[PDB]
Amino acid sequence: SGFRKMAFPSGKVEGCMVQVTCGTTTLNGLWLDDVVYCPRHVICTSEDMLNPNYEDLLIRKSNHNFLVQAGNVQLRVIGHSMQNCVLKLKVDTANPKTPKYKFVRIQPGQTFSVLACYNGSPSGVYQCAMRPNFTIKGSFLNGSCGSVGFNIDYDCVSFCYMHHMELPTGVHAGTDLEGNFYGPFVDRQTAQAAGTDTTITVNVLAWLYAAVINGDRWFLNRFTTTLNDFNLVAMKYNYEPLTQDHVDILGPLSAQTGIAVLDMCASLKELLQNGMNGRTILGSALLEDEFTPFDVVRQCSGVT
Amino acid sequence: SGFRKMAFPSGKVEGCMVQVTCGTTTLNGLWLDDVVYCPRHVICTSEDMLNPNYEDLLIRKSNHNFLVQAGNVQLRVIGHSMQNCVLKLKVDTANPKTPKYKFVRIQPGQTFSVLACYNGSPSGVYQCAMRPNFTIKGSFLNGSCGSVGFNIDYDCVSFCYMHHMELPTGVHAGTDLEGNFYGPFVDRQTAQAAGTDTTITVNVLAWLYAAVINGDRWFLNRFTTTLNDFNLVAMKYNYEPLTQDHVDILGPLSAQTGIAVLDMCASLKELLQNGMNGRTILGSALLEDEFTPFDVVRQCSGVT
Ligand SMILES: O=C(Cc1cccc(Cl)c1)Nc1cncc2ncccc12
Ligand SMILES: O=C(Cc1cccc(Cl)c1)Nc1cncc2ncccc12
Repeated sequence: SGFRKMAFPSGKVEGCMVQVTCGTTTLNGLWLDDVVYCPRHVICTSEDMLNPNYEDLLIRKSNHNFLVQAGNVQLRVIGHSMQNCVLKLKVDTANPKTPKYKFVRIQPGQTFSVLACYNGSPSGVYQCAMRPNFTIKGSFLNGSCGSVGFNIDYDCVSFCYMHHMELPTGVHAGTDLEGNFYGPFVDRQTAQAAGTDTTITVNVLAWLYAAVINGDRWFLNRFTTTLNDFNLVAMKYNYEPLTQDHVDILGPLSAQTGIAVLDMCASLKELLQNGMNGRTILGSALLEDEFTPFDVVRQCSGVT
Repeated sequence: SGFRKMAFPSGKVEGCMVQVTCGTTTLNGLWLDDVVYCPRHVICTSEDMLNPNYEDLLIRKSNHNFLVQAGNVQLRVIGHSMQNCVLKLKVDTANPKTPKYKFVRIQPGQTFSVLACYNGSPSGVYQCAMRPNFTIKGSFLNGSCGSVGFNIDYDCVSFCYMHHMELPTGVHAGTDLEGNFYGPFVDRQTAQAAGTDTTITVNVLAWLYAAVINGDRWFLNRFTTTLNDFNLVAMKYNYEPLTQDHVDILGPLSAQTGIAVLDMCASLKELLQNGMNGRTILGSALLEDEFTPFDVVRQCSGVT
């Protein structure tokens, strides 16, 4: 028993981290097979960041300008190319520590682990969610760019995020491993609207099921609701509208606890309308939305 | 910017995890050099757990009864010995992935990362604190025994915890790597008093400094307090009494923010007396005590 904001073991990803330096800028790269992936803004200077002409900046660079170091050993760059907002540096050596991997584009509301890195060296690992507005509330400092987000299924690492930028609001933006930004963001030093965020309803419900499984039951009530009625409350409290597809993915947790999804919705409705009244659920005094239904079953069943 | 419950990268520890089976029981072992460490209750059956005579149970076992598997390869056991509540299985092969390591006994209130494992396979990593009452509020299921807690300083892993038991209250108990339990616990299936826990005051103060560094400042007030006055409030709210040694370790954060430790104590006093009034600090609606002053500076300075 017990429920924690658990991240995937980071070993398979640590073996892929490298340092990439171009000119005076240093950030992290991801070395998979004979390619190193990194944010294209490694080619910029501070005078460029207001609105960089990336095509022109990259034309001034040659393979030998990209210094790639894996720990203490230097990698030889034999090609470079820009794909969207990422650079792909072909190296003459395949990473011997390349795990089985995929590049995936995650949906908003899904979760992943981040391995925060500096100078190609891992500093820490944490779990987070891609917000419905395509931002992440991470922990990153200057030099963390190029750190990646991922999920692991057995021996396969599915890379879903590469960190690029911190918006003036302190929230984080990045790309998939093909260099496409999640959300409307551009890799420029400008104020950029993130847009209205919402709470991930399906994840809050999954976490209420985790709470029941792990002994916290004070919030269960004698009530039920409908999708329509619950969605009026979700509207009022800036929660994502619940659909039958969300009810369907909550099936396993509903079967495990014997609590019908709509009955759990009625508990969530009462907590939204009345608050926690000074009480806690799984060590939290707010409704947590960073655990998906899959995360709850995985943590409550010990998948390795 | 941003502040997360960050765990150490687990790679160095993943390389040490093995499966240990004795009779019908399977749990995790830690393979460092030519020794595998695991909880001694691997030698028990369910009939033994009420009050096992470990000495007698171990006398019935021979080296060949301990099956140790590192991934898919079997390790040859050439010796066994019980030290306190751990077994040390000498194997004929040094773990090639042994990192630089130490065995340390952590103090209550200090934090560490846990690599939860099942059948010698890592499942997830999370950060937690050793409670003042020597329990941990972890996330562990049946088979997680033998999972370890650790801290990393550059290339050295300091192992501080090995998981042994879940108390009937759902909280966790374990040992240092010499097999000494933290707290009064014994490795028996009995109800065992954990004793009064308290909130780690120095860690709450460190997290309030982290909040100020990362932009959350609404809780700062026009007041100051003394150690004596603050400790009367700490007494009332079941917080650890603050000492000058705690004020001294908060020095760096006080210098960084320009907020005198006693001024931050006055903010903590007001939050204890008035609550959060429906507001949050670093995404939490309660006062967080799982970040030490060292953790806050490390996360806010990007140590790798
Ligand atoms: O945001 C940037 C640089 C930057 C500026 C403009 C556009 C792009 Cl694509 C990249 N770097 C950081 C990332 N994450 C966190 C940070 N924390 C502090 C300072 C810097 C951070
Ligand atoms: O507590 C035990 C077994 C046990 C019983 C009595 C004494 C000792 Cl030293 C060990 N194992 C578990 C550990 N952590 C978490 C669990 N969650 C569920 C079931 C079992 C768990």
